[PDB]
Amino acid sequence: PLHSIISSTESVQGSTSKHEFQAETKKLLDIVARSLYSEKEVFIRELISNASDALEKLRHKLVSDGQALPEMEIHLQTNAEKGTITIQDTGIGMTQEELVSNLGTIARSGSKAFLDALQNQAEASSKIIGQFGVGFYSAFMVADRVEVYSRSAAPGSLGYQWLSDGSGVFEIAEASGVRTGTKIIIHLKSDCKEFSSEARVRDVVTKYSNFVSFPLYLNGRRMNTLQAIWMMDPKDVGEWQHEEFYRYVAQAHDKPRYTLHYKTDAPLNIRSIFYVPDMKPSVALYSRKVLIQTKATDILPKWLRFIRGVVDSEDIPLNLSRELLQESALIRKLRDVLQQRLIKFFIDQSKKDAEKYAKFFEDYGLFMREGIVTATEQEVKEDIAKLLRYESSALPSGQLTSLSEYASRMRAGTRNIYYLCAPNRHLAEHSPYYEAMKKKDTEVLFCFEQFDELTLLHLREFDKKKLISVETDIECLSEKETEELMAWMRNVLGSRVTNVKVTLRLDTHPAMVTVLEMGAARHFLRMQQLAKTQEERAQLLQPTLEINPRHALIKKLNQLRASEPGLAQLLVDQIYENAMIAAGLVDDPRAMVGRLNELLVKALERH
Amino acid sequence: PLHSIISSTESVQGSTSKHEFQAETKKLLDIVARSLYSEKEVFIRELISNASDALEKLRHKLVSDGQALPEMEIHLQTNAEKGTITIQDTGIGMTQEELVSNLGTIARSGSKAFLDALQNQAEASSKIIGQFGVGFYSAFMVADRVEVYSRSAAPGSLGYQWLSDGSGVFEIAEASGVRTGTKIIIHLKSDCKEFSSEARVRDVVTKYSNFVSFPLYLNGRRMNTLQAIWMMDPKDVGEWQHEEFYRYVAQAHDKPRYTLHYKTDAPLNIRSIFYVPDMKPSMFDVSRESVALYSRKVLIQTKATDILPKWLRFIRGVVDSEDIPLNLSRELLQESALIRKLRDVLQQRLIKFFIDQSKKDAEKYAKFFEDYGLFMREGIVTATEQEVKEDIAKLLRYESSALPSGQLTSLSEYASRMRAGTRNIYYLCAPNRHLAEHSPYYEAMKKKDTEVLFCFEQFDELTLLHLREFDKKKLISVETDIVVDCLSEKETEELMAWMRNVLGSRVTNVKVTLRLDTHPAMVTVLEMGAARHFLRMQQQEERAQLLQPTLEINPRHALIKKLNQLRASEPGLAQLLVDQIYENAMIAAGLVDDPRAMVGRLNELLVKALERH
Ligand SMILES: Nc1ncnc2c1ncn2[C@@H]1O[C@H](COP(=O)(O)OP(=O)(O)O)[C@@H](O)[C@H]1O
Ligand SMILES: Nc1ncnc2c1ncn2[C@@H]1O[C@H](COP(=O)(O)OP(=O)(O)O)[C@@H](O)[C@H]1O
Ligand code: BEF
Ligand code: BEF
Ligand SMILES: [K+]
Ligand SMILES: [K+]
Ligand SMILES: [Mg+2]
Ligand SMILES: [Mg+2]
Repeated sequence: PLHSIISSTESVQGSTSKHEFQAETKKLLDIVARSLYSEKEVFIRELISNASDALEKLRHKLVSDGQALPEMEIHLQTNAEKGTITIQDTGIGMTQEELVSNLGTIARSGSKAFLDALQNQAEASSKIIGQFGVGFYSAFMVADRVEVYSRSAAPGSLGYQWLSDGSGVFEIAEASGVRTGTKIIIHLKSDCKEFSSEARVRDVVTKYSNFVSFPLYLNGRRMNTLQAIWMMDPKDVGEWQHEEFYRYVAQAHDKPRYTLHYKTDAPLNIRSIFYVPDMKPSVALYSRKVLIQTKATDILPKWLRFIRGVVDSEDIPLNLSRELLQESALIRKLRDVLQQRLIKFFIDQSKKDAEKYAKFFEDYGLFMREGIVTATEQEVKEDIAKLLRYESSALPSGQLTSLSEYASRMRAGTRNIYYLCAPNRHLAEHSPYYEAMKKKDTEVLFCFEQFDELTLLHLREFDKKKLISVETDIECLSEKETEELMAWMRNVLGSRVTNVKVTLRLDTHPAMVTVLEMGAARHFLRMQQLAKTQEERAQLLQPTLEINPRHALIKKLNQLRASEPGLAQLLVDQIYENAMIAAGLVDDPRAMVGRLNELLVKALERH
Repeated sequence: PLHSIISSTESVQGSTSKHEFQAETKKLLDIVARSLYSEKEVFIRELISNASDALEKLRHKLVSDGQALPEMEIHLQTNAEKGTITIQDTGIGMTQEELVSNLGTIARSGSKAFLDALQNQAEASSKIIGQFGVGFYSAFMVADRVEVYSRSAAPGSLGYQWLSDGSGVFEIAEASGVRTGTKIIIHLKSDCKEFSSEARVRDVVTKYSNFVSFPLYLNGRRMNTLQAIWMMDPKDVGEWQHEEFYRYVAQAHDKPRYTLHYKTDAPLNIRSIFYVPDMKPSMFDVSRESVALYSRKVLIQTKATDILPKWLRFIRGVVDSEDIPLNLSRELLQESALIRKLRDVLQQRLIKFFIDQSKKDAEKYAKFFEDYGLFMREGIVTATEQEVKEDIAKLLRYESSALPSGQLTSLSEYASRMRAGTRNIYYLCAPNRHLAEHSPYYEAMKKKDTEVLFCFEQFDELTLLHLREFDKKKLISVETDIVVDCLSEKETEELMAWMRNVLGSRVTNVKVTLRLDTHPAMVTVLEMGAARHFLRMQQQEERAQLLQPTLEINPRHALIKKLNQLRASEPGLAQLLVDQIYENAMIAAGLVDDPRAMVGRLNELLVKALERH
């Protein structure tokens, strides 16, 4: 049962001390270089972020002083022979005291102090990336020594020399000839020589620092060519740049069928763009124009992973390793806002273009169905349910109707939605269960796509209306001649056809097959891959065949019954298969090829 | 315009000055309590791990001298009305000096010192979890006031008081009435009061701390119920015990049909167990987008990023590994160099395990392949390395025409009895073996005498194309082999060219075939495997311009012989049967996609075919 020793017998009887928490660097450097960042090559990304922050600070200072704006760029150099990578910027610069304060202290960031000493939050607060003060020390996991050439931009400041080796001790000195800005020299480790190649650095910049506000040069060439098209006015940016941007973030070659540029910032300063791929069967998270994660399976729901684009926000909380704070107290609100906006955007797409949405729905229908089944809160399913499209029995085939518009013509007296899950419309329009509903003027929705039954059962409600399935409710031949025509038909097709009746709704089809077990009809369709032997499928399904006396084939069978008994049996077996093919019960007519070939040879014997 | 500002004009001018790296206490605490752990619920997990480490230290200390071992017990106490949670253990305990050295100094812990003091790294090195020294500070995320009582288990130690509000300043005093072990009092924040409920603590602990090496009690109630059966000898754990552990990780009420208890040490300290569910996987579940990572019996909750191969997502289990590196947030280092070796090693072991099961119980493996065979097909298609493709190919099972029905053969044994004179493997796709025997492709293939594989499941044909090679033998389908490799000439030639006149909009070239015996016609495609896949998933004039169907007829067949008199007796009916013959050959290829109009033309043809009877 319960056995606990919890008690409050402890008492305070000593003298209290007052001393600060101790904080050394021997273990902090080891943690940063061994157990801080999940992946190795993020160190030059952090260096580029620091350079961009310095350039932004210098630009703010220059525009505050109201003077000219000189050149400001980030230059990347990599010597393959020397095995070193050089990054140099022309930012504000750092003095002796500034170097000691920032570089020599763990987590002490001058960017945060600059932000606190800004007091406007509109000029350059959003462009400052550095917030933790540990970005620079990421270079110690790949370098045995780091050389920094930093000089402040003040009119009279002198350069300084900074040395370190990652062992918790740094030897700062004085340097001459250092130009304005900061120059960092990194000597790669023996095991980390892979960063000495230009291609790797180019890949890193394209992955992470491809949207830096300032020009970036690697060995003297500029390759950004992407000025953060999501940060400007959606009206200003054209549709031509959307295709090029989509092909980059999604790593695809097709075009986006839809373009949603969301910029309204209710919960957070969200600047996101969403694309829908054309290729029918993933969003890259950004923060202050710096990539966070390529996959980002948290900001968006799983069922919305089919879209592509980026989500950039300048106020989301980031982890120490510059990764998203998963499932934070505020991130969950972002997912609901993004899901609601995308759902609303999709609804507006259907109204403005029904045909385009129908093509879109038939391409990503499984994604919408996946969300409803996997959704937890009921009202969330209602918004996704509005995206579903179904064809009703009261409207001609080929046009899809939404669930919301289905209730528009629904009677006030009726309170439950009727849906039928069938492989195709031919079986649904002829099933006796639908005929029971067809007696009244009510309409029933038809579900054809796979997993529709699971989605409808999981949804269980729409617009305060209970979801209930129909299955859970429960010129012409003479009459005398047609009577014995079926009697012989049930002999040859006793195992397959349960019974044959009279049909007056066949314009040009000699027969149709109809089923009373649409639930088991999908079982018949699902057995087209495993164990579809002819001698077995008849018993598991047991369908009924309907024929019309107004067709030539049915009329012709009267004389062939007695004149050519051998041909009569084969022809009836052929016409029964044709009904299944027309009704869609068989995925492919491969089995009927064997008997059809042997039928035509004797059908033209006199010819 | 290549311009750069990189140069070497910089040079040293002055002399170096002695300096040492420093750290900001307030910023470090703020970062730890605000931007270190994604989940605010992991502070109790970190404190439980610390308590377990302390208990392990006490156990090692009291077995080193070989005296009586005291009881091991850990308490998780929560007060809803007070909004506080109490964590008490019976660990080694900390004196004032130990408290100021460990608690008062950021990132340094006695666990690393204890590990270095082992001098053996064989007794308690596998049970120590704390390695970063910042686990305790995770409590400040939800606590604005931390009260700690601790005292060492030394013979004559005294209790102490430890208070900290997370502001970087902590006060230490001497406390009376404290017993052996460390007791921690956490005062929850106003906005972080959700952790004051029993259910929250219970579900977080069951998420993170199921397999603690020592008993854990929530308000005096034991809540472990598991003993981490993946640690001891695999023969020690029984078959029934596997099911009990299966019901937790798999979150299902069924039983595992397979069990792979993997314990290797040469490439990595791996103690992993994998279960194969006995139930058929759900189609909806398969279309949606596995194993649980464990380190020192502590969950890493890194199920994402596919640590396990995607085609192996159908198995459930845990992968315990103590030598893997973790970041500060106690999470897996994503895209690490060492973690990629874990995926390759596990994949090879799982592939070998499935091969052994097939050789052990062939009948049982046949049912397993009929259920989870789609995963193997997907993996070969999605594989980026060629060598990986053949390894998964051993798990594929097919039946050939040589042996009777009911027995399945692997790709490896197929080449054993295959003739060594050709570097080709022949496979045929058909819904049934019976249909495969009577397929036109097999009939034309009967000229040669080689065994041919039969593919029945979906996407099986695409798997062979992606594999493209097995044991240095090419994979060529029957239809591919045909294209690459009585009626007189005068009567056949005029009919052969006449068909192209009416079938020009559908077919391109028609040739004579001497291999077909009981099939009027057949169609060959240069790349039929891609053609079938193109018209199946992604999907007449719009397709005939790219498909290029190379139809070919058999002069020996009666239908082709009958076309000679039919073309002359009534021109108006000959083209209808030719279209039907072309349609029949199209169906046998599997390239038919819209058979809605096929029945309409077929039924209409029979109207005037024999109406004079
Ligand atoms: N290239 C540079 N030019 C000027 N200052 C820099 C440069 N790189 C880093 N710094 C300074 O070093 C400090 C610490 O940066 P770092 O440790 O990389 O993390 P963070 O950028 O988050 O502060 C920052 O406050 C920044 O001002
Ligand atoms: N419940 C506890 N009992 C005894 N010692 C503890 C307890 N919790 C923490 N400690 C001590 O505090 C030190 C630092 O712990 P922590 O900051 O959690 O980092 P780590 O998890 O790496 O030990 C450890 O050396 C450990 O001895
Ligand atoms: F660049 Be630091 F990690 F904020
Ligand atoms: F548990 Be500590 F972060 F090593
Ligand atoms: K710093
Ligand atoms: K500590
Ligand atoms: Mg930074
Ligand atoms: Mg800890």
